[PDB]
Amino acid sequence: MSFSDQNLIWIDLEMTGLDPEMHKIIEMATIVTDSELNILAEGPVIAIHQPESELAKMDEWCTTTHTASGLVARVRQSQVSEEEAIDQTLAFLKQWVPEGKSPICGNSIGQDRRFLYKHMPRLEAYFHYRYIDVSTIKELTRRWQPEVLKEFSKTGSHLALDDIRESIAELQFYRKAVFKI
Ligand code: NA
Repeated sequence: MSFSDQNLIWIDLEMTGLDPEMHKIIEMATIVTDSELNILAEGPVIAIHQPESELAKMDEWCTTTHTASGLVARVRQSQVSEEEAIDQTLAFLKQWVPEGKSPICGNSIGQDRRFLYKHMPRLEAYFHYRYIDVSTIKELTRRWQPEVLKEFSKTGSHLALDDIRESIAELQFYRKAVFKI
């Protein structure tokens, strides 16, 4: 439909921790916007099954965060592996954006990309090599005109789809508040 090589792929992952070599992906969500940030389509929101031995690597922050959000229960009940989650996500993305065209979009999205390289390289390969990191603009705004940041806030629930929606909202806010294009 609105298929375009200008569309942007937004992605957020939840993990059992901060180290791709030790930890695992437990949730993935994708959203496609057009080049003007209008949300065209939301992709699969997938809790990825992990065994207790992997959930047992979570520290207090991860355990409490992902238990309170309901994600841990969804992970335990999930019947979807990483490979199946890749398959579902690629089947969605192919309907909206051509392969290799969109940068990876989100907040501190380099961290998610590290997990993709390690655990989902077939999905990492779908992105252009560049990164659209909304937190780059956050950090520049904090230094150049920090009072701007008081006009926007986030809930930060660590539910992957809700967090990526907040990433898009943050960039929409910067478009009006700190850009002149
Ligand atoms: Na994130």
